[PDB]
Amino acid sequence: PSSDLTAFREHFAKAKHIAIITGAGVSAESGVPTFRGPGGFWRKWQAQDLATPEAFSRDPSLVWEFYHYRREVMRSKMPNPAHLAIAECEARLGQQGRSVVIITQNIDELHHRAGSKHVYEIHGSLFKTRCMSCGEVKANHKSPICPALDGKGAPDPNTKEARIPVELLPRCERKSCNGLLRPHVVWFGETLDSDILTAVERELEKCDLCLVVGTSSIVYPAAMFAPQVASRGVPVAEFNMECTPATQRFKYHFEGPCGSTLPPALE
Ligand SMILES: [Zn+2]
Repeated sequence: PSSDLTAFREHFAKAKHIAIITGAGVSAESGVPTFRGPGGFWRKWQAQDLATPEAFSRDPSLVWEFYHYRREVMRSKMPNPAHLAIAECEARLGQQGRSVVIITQNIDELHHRAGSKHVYEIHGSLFKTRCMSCGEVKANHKSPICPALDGKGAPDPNTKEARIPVELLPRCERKSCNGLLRPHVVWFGETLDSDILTAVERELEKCDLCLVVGTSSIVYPAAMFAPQVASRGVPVAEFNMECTPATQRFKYHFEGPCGSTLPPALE
C-alpha cells in the first residue's frame, strides 16, 4: 500500500462521505490500555474470564470489578490529538455539506468527549448499563456504580475474598425491577445491535473514502468493514503503528502513532 500522503489528501479533497473506523489505538495516547498491545487488557487478563456471556454468568463480580475499574480510570481521561482532529474534521466538513461518520469499536466515549456527533458505538459504552431482567438500557455515571464497589481496584481472579455477592452488584433502579445489571457492551459470541449494524452497513455503502485507525483488524465483524468498502473500489487508508491482517487490502497505509499521523491527513 502507498504511504503517499499527497495522493491520499487528493482523495480527501474530493470525498463527500467519509467513514472513519476506530479502535483502541486511537485512545491509547490518552493514557489507557489497548486490548492486545503491550500491557493490554487481554494480555493482563484472559478475555474468556471477563468478556463473554459465560464469564458473566459464572462470575458477575469479577467482571463488574473489571468494568468498574475501567470506568473509574476513564472518568478523568481526555481526548488526544487524534480524537480532536476527527471531531474538528466532522464539524468543518459538515459545515460544507460533506459527511463524516465515526464507526467505533471503543466503548470509552472519548469521541463524544471530543465533540464528535455522528458516532456509531458498535461495541456499546463503558458508561451504559443493561438490566438482565427488564432489558432497560441507561447511561450510568455513578462513581462508584454501587456502594460495594467503592474503592475496588483492578481485579485478581485468584483473590476469591475480593468478590462481591451478586445481590450487592449494580441493580436496576427502575421501580419494581431490581434485576442484575451488566455493562451494556458487546462481548465475544454476542450479536451487535441490529439497528446499529444496519445503519453502519448503509454508511459503508455510501462512503467514498474510508479510514481505519488504531485497530488490530482481528475482531469481527469490524475487521471486514474496511475490506468490504475496498472491494467496491473505494480508497481505504490505514493508520496504525504496524501492519495488520487487513493492510494488503487497502490503498494507503500510514505507519506511526495516530496522534501525529492522523491530524495532517484530516487537515
Ligand atoms: Zn430492570
